[PDB]
Amino acid sequence: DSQTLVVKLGTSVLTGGSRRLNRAHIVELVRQCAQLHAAGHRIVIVTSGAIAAGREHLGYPELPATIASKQLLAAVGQSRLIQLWEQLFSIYGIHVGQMLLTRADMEDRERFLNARDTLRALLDNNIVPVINENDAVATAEIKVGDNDNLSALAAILAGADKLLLLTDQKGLYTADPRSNPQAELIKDVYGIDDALRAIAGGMSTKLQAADVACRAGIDTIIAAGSKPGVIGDVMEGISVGTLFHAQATPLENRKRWIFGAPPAGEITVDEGATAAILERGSSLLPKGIKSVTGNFSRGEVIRICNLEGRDIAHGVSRYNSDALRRIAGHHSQEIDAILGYEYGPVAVHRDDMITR
Amino acid sequence: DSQTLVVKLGTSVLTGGSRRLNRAHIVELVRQCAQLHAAGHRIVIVTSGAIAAGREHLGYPELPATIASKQLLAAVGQSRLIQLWEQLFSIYGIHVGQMLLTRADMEDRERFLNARDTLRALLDNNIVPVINENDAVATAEIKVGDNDNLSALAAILAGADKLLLLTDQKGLYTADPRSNPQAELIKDVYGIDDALRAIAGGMSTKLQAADVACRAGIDTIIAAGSKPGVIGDVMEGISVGTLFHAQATPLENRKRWIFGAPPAGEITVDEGATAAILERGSSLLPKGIKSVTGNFSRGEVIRICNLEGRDIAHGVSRYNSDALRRIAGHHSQEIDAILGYEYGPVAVHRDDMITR
Amino acid sequence: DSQTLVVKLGTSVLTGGSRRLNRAHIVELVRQCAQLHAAGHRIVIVTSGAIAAGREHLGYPELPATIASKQLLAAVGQSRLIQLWEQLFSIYGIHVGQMLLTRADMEDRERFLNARDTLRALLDNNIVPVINENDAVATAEIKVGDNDNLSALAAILAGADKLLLLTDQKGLYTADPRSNPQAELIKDVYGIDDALRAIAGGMSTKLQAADVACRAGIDTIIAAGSKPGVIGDVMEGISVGTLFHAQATPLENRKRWIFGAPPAGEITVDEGATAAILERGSSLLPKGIKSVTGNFSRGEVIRICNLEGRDIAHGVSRYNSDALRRIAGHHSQEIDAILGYEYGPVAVHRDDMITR
Amino acid sequence: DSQTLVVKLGTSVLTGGSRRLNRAHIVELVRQCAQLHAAGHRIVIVTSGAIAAGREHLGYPELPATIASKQLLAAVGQSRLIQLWEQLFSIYGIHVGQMLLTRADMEDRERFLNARDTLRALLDNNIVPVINENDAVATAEIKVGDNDNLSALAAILAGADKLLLLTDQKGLYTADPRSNPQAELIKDVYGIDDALRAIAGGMSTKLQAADVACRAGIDTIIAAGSKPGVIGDVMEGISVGTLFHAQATPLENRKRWIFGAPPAGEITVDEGATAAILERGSSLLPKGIKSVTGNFSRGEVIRICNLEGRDIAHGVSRYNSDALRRIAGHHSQEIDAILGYEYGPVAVHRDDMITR
Amino acid sequence: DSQTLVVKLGTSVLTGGSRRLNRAHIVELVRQCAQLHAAGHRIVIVTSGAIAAGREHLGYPELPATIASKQLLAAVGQSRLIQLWEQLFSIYGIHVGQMLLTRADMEDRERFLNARDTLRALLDNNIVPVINENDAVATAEIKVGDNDNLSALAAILAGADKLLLLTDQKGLYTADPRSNPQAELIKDVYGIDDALRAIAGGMSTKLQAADVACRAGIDTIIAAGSKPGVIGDVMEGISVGTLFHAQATPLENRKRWIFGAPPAGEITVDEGATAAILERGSSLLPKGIKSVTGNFSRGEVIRICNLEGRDIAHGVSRYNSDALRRIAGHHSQEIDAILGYEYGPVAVHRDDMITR
Ligand code: PRO
Ligand code: PRO
Ligand code: PRO
Ligand code: PRO
Ligand code: PRO
Repeated sequence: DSQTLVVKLGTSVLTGGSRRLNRAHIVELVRQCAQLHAAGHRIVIVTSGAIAAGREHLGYPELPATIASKQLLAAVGQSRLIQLWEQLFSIYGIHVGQMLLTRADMEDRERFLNARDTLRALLDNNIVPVINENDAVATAEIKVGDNDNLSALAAILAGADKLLLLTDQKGLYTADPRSNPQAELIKDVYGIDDALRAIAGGMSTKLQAADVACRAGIDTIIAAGSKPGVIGDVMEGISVGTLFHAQATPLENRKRWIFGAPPAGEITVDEGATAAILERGSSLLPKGIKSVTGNFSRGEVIRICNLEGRDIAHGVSRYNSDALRRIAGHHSQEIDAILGYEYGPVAVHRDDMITR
Repeated sequence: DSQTLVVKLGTSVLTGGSRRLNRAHIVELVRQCAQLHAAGHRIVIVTSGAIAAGREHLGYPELPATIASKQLLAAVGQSRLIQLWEQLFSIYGIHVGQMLLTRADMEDRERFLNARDTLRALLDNNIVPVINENDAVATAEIKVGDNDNLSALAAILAGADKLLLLTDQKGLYTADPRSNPQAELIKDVYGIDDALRAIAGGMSTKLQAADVACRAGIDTIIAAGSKPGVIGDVMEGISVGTLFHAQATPLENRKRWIFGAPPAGEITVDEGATAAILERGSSLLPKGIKSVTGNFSRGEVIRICNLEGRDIAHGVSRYNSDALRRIAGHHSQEIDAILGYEYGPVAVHRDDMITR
Repeated sequence: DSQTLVVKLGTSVLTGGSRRLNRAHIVELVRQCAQLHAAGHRIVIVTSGAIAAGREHLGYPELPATIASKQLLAAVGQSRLIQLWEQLFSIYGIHVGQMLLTRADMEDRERFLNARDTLRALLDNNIVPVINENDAVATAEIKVGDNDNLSALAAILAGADKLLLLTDQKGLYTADPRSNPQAELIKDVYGIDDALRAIAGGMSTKLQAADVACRAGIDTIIAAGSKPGVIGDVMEGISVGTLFHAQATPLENRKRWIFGAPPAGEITVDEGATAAILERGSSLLPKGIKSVTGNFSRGEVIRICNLEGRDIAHGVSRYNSDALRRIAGHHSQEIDAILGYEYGPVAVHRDDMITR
Repeated sequence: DSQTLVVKLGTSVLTGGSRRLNRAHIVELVRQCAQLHAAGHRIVIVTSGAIAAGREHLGYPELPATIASKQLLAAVGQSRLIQLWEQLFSIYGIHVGQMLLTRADMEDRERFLNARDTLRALLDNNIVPVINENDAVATAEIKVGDNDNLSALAAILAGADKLLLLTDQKGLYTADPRSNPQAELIKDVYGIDDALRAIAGGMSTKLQAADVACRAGIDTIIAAGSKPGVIGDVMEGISVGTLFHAQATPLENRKRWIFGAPPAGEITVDEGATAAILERGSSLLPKGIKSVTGNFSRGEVIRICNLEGRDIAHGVSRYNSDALRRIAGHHSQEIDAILGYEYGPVAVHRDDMITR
Repeated sequence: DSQTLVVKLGTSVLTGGSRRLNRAHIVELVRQCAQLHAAGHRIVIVTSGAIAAGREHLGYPELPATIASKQLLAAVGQSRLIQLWEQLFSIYGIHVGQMLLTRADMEDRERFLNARDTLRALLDNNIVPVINENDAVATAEIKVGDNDNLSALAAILAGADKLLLLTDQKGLYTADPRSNPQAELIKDVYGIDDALRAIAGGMSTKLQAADVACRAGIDTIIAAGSKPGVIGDVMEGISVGTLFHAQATPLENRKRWIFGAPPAGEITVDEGATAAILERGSSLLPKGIKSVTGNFSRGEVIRICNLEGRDIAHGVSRYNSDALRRIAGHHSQEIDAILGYEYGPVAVHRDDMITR
């Protein structure tokens, strides 16, 4: 059925090795993405090339060879890059959204929940998210990587099924193709070991991204951007590059997410909502909450118990402690009236909750 | 001579109170800003209206009344808003750079230094920075404020001389103008008092922003965006609204910045660089550094001591501890060869240093 | 038993804060009102949203930001708003009548009596009156208030027992709920004081309306429109928001109405009608009138004296001086033949008369 | 060129003598009106039949034979009447606005200005105003007249060129057509004499309306509603009924309007605006006003002088005294900033001024 | 995840036993359906009550007691019924489509495919299909059943997961509830036995519909329309009436559909498309077709073999034999050029194929 694919396109794929973005290759890839999008799939694009767009837009000026010059070029050219993406996608009647994320945002619980919420909102409305790194405050991908770890983090955030990394090479080779005439492309890989890290070598960052994505239960595909119909075959299942299989299930990833750290808060729930959670496996509404203990923000993991005090679930909170205390015992429609804002009608969602 | 002005435009000023952005008012304001820019002044723009631009771009769809819907609209419309700013400013031959900042970024030392570096790079290249909140990860300004506190933070980050906030009203009135025919506009304010807070009230967020900016040594002017030539009059010195005077000097703000927290590390400096720092008050080059103690990141405040151990200065570090250790004792031209990147030829700048 | 409730719905409640009217919320409120109506209660609705309905009907055109544009939108959308109310109420088999009133109409005695007669005729025929401001001639509520004072005037005109105002917030808080976690909702209020005005602040117009209604002997409840079953709970007596108790009895309000101004005229009454007025306290028929002095219109307060000249009552006149002179001494069944119209068989009603 | 026609349709024309509104005749008349509207003319419709619509909608119930029953029927059926008008006009792609006016509103200066403003706004946007009497507060037209004087007042308010009254008779006859075989239809009338009032006689109210309209400089045409193409021929100039010629010019009417009463206020104007008013005959902007004397509301006649004190003009004021004092000496764009609302950029319009 | 529910509402549920449709009950049920629709489910409504709407619209005339009178009433009132459904659903911002189906249409292969195509198109675009019987040509449901078998056929056509029949009774009872105090509602039923038909008895048609639906692999729920939240509980899984479990899987139903009759035609397929069909299970494009044998229409079952003549699949054809012959061997984008119309890019869909 419907699937989620995260396509990562580097600077070499977008420019083709030249000093300018090659719009013909990008329009071919956009055509493939639109073909997939029309069939009901969800597409997330992690892009680079803001520095190239800024350099072209400014007339290729002479700047100091420092990080600040790259930050300036990225700041000037992020607008041009997103404008190009929107213009190319509007040919096929598709809208494009812009998200600027950093690793620190992914590490923060509240920021992670906010980013996941806006990404889900974009995906539910048939809008393609285009994701880059915020180069104003973070300079990690400028120095090394070129949005490689950002792609893995975006795949984890989007709940993707596949992560396709497009590069200039065809994939992973057992030996050097030039030196060894018998060197062959590796078809499937089950776990990254020291031998693969040694044979791989520019390909180290992609290997780290693949390891991170596969440890979270996402299948990674390293392929060549110039191969015709690469995105469509990746979605269908045809082998086009190197395939790294998921080393875990999504349930294991959710277990690690919930139980990685001790709960930040403690909430008590009446009998009816306890029965709804246990027997029916449904979400937790603010009506059933009786007491709120602890000082925690939105997105933190809290412990849900019954009136007797027995732990019954662990789940992430969609509201911080103060809002939960203020809206406890009320109906959903009143939440906005109580707070002036609304995150949704549930306090703890069922997909973010693990029953103990 | 040349000064720095930060102009804050809310959604009410941009849309004129209507459904969509009014480009005539924005083009008049851009004309005034370009007139100031051509005279050698530096202009920073803090703006809103990404949600309105996104709603107009998407055809005004029907969406749930949640925060995620506003995040989606902001993501879709940030590109359109920056496109509008770029197109309006290019009429006068001015380039525009986009920066997305949050309060957490300003609080963090490393992110603050990165953002200040990119803003300075933009300003020294005759590029107008356009600053908005990163709505994907932060929702503080969506709920309340409309980029009011962000304006003060950007004024502090840019080292601005004036912070002008454009609103619907003409300024601050002692009494209600409708009820009291004798009510008059307050011209000058020296400090924020409880009586001023009570009589202010929509203006509470502007009052907080003015207090924050004035405590940092920046004059804050609340004026009406519809006043003809308001920006030029503000920059020249003509009374146009309510003016809040700085309650501190920039030197006091630098002292509070440096000495607010204990130093994160310590670095020893040879006799030549000690004489340069003390007698001449110059920046600290990496060649003179002899040792590095502790683990600190870029942007943290460290203690500069001499060979005898007598503390001589306190200053923020342009490199983290590891890079400082690697490039200690080397010439500046080799920095990029040693690290793979360069932040500049100085380890601690003279304007970031306080001599003890 | 049967009671009169006046429900005031603002534009925020009707549209949900969005661009267009939200018919689901209005249908829920109409369901509650119909449930009350079927039980024998009388319901009066004061509404807004003519401008929003007109803007939606016209295709959201681009208009000058003047008062005349809002007047045009209200003129276009009043018909659509009344159509929506009629269609929603006819689901439950209830008819809807439209009344357009201004403050000047309420101030005038004759127009007040005409409007009260219309409202009473509507209420005795199981027809729900829907009251809005006549935006063609009056602009007071367009600028500020949103039919808040008009709600109090309609409650006074209808002889209502309760005036419920639906807003976005839950009611009145002693402290700011966001800033102070210990802030709590005020349940009951006995009189409007300066402390209440200071802590209230958007709610100032509601405070003025509550003061006006309570000075006339009507209990005013400020509640949230999104609260489930708020109308039924209000009518039963359950606390749902902030309650302001009546500071006068309806008898005191009638005394203030009758004796606020000097009588406009004097009429002499024979012995039989004098005995009916004094001993039995019945209405004054035109047959008993012997003379009419002065020139007054319908709805003015006049002095009823006996043949000996001793003043015996003060009451409002259902006919002007000329009609009273023409129909004096005649039977009530022939009023229409003499005048060409009939206001009823009584000259002064017993509930509009105070016996001296 | 373009003209303004006010069509008055009574209950007999709309119903055809039956108990229900005849939609075929109304659709024919609407077709003629739409033909005129498409050619660039401005059409204003003064209508009746709210009581008939209310009677039909309620199932023809049994009600007391009083004025309050007629007010109830009008309140219920005004919505139905305006809905019918809108539905019939939307066949030809024309929108319809609703205005409820009374004679007291026309007699009041501020209410007259508000009504004229909303009518002009409706006419400028290609919207047909449909005008009836507010039967909730006024009962004059219910008793006698059937919107006859209201039509003359609406023609005066709209600045119409022609007022066409449609009835069942063909016009005015010299003698009784049935008794006298030589009785002929009067083609033209120049002033109403006692002989005309005697020969006319149900036709007295139409004669009063024609006299009122022609005394204000508007040509009146009394014709039969069933005559094919009566509206088009009236606009073209073909004789179809009785024609009453204007007894005055519009300039005389404006002179009477300005100088009917002593000025309510006094304003002083600087030299530049004085020169603009005198030699150029332009409107008066708030920038040129120096002082404001007196307490007057919007729509009142005030005296405009120069700094020397010599009277230079008399004109109606678009703002009341307090607003004029608050916006005196400012620019137009700031008006909305100062007052919170705007009536337009001119304090006194050029078409409302008489130069002394 | 997302599910498909077919709700069947009889005349008794819509009218409540009276002579008119009860819009309050229908609006409650529509509110529940809209709540389900907003959550991503697909809702199909099989309705009755066209005769009641026609009787009400015509004023309840006197007609002969024949079938033709019922056909007349249904023809007049189908428009009114669909208008009522659309008006009630537009409160929640949902569109409604109208389909008139008969049993003969379901028995015909081409008509079945056309109806399934339009139903799928309506469901994919978030439009609620409202289904009734075409009473102009078919009179089966008029005589007996009241859209009971039509509901089962619509559930089979829509590929629904649940079929909920709403009636006035609470469900199926073991004995007569009034005669036997111990009579209890049957909770679950696994297959219809002669004992069930004997105990059931007006409930025979519902039993036949449940048997037909469950033999095709659809769970049936017989419940009471007046029970609050019956639709939501049915979707969730809460027991609210009598539950008839599916006696077969959807795969068995597809096997019966394909292999019920001998194939109507024969088509040969090249090697590439044969490989795509066999080991990948993909749809059959017109490019791979080599030869077409037989005379069959669209929707018939045909046999797909390879060039060697070995049978490889059986599937229903989306094009008739002539169109398939004309578009054989071409690309998909030129189907419209060749034929002048298009049914889609696949000759045989993958979900309609059984691989031999
Ligand atoms: O967009 C760019 O070009 C830089 C490099 C990767 C992250 N930001
Ligand atoms: O751009 C906007 O509209 C929102 C509000 C301020 C920050 N982001
Ligand atoms: O109906 C409206 O929208 C305006 C505001 C209140 C009075 N008229
Ligand atoms: O509309 C009607 O029928 C009444 C009579 C004229 C004025 N109002
Ligand atoms: O709609 C109706 O009322 C008839 C009876 C069921 C099928 N058609």
